[PDB]
Amino acid sequence: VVAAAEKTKQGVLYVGSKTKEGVVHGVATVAEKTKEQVTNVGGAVVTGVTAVAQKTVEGAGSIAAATGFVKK
Amino acid sequence: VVAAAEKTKQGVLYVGSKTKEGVVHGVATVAEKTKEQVTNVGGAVVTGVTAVAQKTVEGAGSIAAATGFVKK
Amino acid sequence: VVAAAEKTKQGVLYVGSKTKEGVVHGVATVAEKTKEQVTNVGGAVVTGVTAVAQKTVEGAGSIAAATGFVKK
Amino acid sequence: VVAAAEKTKQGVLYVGSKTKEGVVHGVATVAEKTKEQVTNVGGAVVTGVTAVAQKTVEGAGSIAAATGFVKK
Amino acid sequence: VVAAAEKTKQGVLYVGSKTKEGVVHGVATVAEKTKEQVTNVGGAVVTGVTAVAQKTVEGAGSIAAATGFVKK
Amino acid sequence: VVAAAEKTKQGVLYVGSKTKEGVVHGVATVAEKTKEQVTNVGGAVVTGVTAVAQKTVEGAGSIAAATGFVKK
Amino acid sequence: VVAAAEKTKQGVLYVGSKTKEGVVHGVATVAEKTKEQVTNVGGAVVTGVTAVAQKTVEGAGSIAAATGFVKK
Amino acid sequence: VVAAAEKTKQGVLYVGSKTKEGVVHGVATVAEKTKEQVTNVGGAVVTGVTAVAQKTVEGAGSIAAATGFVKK
Amino acid sequence: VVAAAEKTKQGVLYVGSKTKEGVVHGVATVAEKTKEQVTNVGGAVVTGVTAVAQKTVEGAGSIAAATGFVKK
Amino acid sequence: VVAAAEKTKQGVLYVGSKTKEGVVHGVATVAEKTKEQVTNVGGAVVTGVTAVAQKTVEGAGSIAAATGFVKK
Amino acid sequence: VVAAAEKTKQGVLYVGSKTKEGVVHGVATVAEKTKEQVTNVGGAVVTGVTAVAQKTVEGAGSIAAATGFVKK
Amino acid sequence: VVAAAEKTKQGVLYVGSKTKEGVVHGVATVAEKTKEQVTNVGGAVVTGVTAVAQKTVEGAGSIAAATGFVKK
Repeated sequence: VVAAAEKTKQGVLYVGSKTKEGVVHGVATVAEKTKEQVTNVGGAVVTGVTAVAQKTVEGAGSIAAATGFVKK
Repeated sequence: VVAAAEKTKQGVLYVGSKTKEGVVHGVATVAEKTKEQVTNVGGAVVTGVTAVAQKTVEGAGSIAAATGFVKK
Repeated sequence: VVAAAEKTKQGVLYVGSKTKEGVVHGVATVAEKTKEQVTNVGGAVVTGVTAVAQKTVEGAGSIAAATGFVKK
Repeated sequence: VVAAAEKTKQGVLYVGSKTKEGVVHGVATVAEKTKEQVTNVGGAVVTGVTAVAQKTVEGAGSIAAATGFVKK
Repeated sequence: VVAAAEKTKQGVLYVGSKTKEGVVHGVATVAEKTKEQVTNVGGAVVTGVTAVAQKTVEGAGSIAAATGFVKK
Repeated sequence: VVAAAEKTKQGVLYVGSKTKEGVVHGVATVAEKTKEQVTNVGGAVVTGVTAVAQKTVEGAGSIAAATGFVKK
Repeated sequence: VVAAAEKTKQGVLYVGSKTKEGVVHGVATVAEKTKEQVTNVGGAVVTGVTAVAQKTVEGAGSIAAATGFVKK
Repeated sequence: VVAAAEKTKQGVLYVGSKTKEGVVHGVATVAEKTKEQVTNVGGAVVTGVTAVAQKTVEGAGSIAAATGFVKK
Repeated sequence: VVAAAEKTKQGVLYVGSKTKEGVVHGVATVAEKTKEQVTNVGGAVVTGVTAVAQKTVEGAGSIAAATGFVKK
Repeated sequence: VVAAAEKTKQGVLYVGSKTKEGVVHGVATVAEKTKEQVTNVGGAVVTGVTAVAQKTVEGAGSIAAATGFVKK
Repeated sequence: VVAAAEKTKQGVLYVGSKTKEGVVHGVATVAEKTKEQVTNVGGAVVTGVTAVAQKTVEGAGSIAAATGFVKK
Repeated sequence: VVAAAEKTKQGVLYVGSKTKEGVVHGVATVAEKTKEQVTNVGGAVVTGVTAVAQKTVEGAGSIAAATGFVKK
């Protein structure tokens, strides 16, 4: 799990939201009469009513994520 | 799982949303009378009513993600 | 889990949200009559009604995250 | 879990939120008649009604996070 | 868990929030008739009604966090 | 858990919040008829109605945090 | 206009309404660029979303109404 | 306009309304650029979302109403 | 305009209303650029969201109303 | 305008209202750039969100009302 | 305008209101740039959020009202 | 304008109101740039949030009201 990024050197961004009674569920784990529940989050969970990402990377940007699940 | 990115050097973006009673579910795991539940998230879960991504990468951008599930 | 980033050198960003009765749930783990519950968070959970990320990376930016689950 | 970042050298950002009765839940772990509950947080949980991140990284920025769960 | 950052050398940021009856829960662990509850926090929990982070890193900034859970 | 940061050398930031009846809970651990409860905090819990962080790092800034939980 | 009523002496009533977005207009007079408008009401205007009249008359009941319009 | 009523002597009433966003207009007079507007009400205008009249008359009841409009 | 009522002698009433965002207008007179406006009310204007009249008359009851409009 | 009422001698009433954001206008006279406005009220204007009239008349009850409008 | 009432001789009343943000206007006269405004009230204006009238008349009750408007 | 009432001889009343942010206007006269404004009140104006009238008349009760408006 190797990530790399390098940058060498030698307008209008409009979002308009007009909602009414907005119900958002990002990650849900619902049950009844269980014995074991695991919610293993290792990435990126973004939840919103107006979820906006503008100009996220303009240079060197790297993300390295790793998640495991071993029960044996 | 290797990711790499390199950049070497030598307008109007409009989103318009007008909703009413918006119900959003990104990732759901619903059950009843279970014994084991796993919600292994290792990537990228984006949930919204107005989910906008403008000009995400304009330089060097890399994402490396790995997820496993071993039970034996 | 190795992340690296290097940068060497030698407008209007508008978000408009007008909501009413917004209910947001980022990560939920609901059950009834369980024996063991684990909520292992090791990434990045962003929750909002107006979740905005503008110009996040403009230099050298790296994120390295690792999460495990061993039960044996 | 190694993160590195180096930077060597030789506009209007508007967010507008006008909500009414906003209920936000970032991370929830609800149960009934359990025996063991673990809420292991090791990343970054951001919760808000107006969650804004503007110009987060403009220099050298690195984040290294690690979380484990061993039960044997 | 090693993080490093180095920087060598040789506008308007507006957030506007106008809410009414905002209820925010960052991290919650609710149960009934339990035997053991652990809330292990080792990252960064940010909770607010107007949670704003402007110009967080403009120099050398590193964060190294580690959290464990061993029960045997 | 090693963090390092070095920096060598040789606008308007507006946040406006106008809320009414804001209820915020950062970290909560609620139960009933338990035997052992642990709230191990070792990172950074920020809670507010108007939680603002402006120009946090402009020099050399490092944070190293470690938290454990061993029960055997 | 003479009304008379005399009375000499010697169960389940269920109404169930379950609507959604009901718009009712009983009596309307809409115009543009007039010289004279008259709304002479002299009877009985009943307007509702659930307009129910149960067991209105069980004794002596009389209604006498007269309405005129003379312009010459 | 004569009304008379005489009475000489010698169960379950259920109304159930469950609406949502109900807009009611009983009597309206809407115009633009007039010279004279008259709203002569002389009867009975009942306006509601749940307009219920149960067991209105069980004895002697009379109503006499008269309304005129002379302009010459 | 004569009304008379005489009475000589010798259960469950349920109304249930559960609305949401109810807008009621009983009598309205809306205009623009007039010379004379008259709102002559001489009867009975009942306006409500839950307008209920139960067991209004059980004895001797009479109502006499007269309304005029002379302009010449 | 003569009203008379004479009476000679020789249960559960339930109203339940559960609303939210109720806006009521009984009698309105809205205009712009007039020369004369008259609001002659001479009857009975009842305005409410929960307007209930239970057992109004059980004896001798009479109402006599007269309203005029002469302009010449 | 003569009213008379004579009476010669020889249960549970429940109203339940549970509202939220109730705005009530009984009698209104709104204008702009007039020459004369008259609000002649001579009857009975009842305005409320919970306007209840229980057992109003159980004996001899009479109401006589007269209202004039002469301009010549 | 003559009113008379004579009476010759030879339970639970519950009102429950639970509101929040109640705004009530009984009689209003709003304008701008006039020459004469008259608010002639001669009847009965009852304004409240919980306006309750229980057992108003149980004996001899009479009300006589007269209101004039002469301008010539």
